[PDB]
Amino acid sequence: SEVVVVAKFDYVAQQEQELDIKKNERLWLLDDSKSWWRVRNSMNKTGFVPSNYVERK
Amino acid sequence: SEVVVVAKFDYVAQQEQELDIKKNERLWLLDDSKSWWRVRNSMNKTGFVPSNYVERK
Repeated sequence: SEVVVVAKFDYVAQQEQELDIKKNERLWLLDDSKSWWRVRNSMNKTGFVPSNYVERK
Repeated sequence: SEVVVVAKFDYVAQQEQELDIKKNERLWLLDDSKSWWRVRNSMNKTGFVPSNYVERK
């Protein structure tokens, strides 16, 4: 992308869709305009949707 | 999960790790303290990391 971020802390991925990162590692942020929530639907699929497209019931 | 969220708008998934949602669809929010960013590392591996574990370089 056009946005580089730096890991503040290590992160151990907990799922296949997550990424292991080390403190001080530089990464591409794929679209700064997009924060995601991990959600599960009524057909038992888990994935990501933009946080601003959903709201807490 | 037990935290219910409701789609404010339709969202057509752009990637297989995202979900298609329709306005008014109800989902469960998993990791409800967690917002995610999609990042790509120096080995061109892509995945989600918690948005609070990275900052703008």
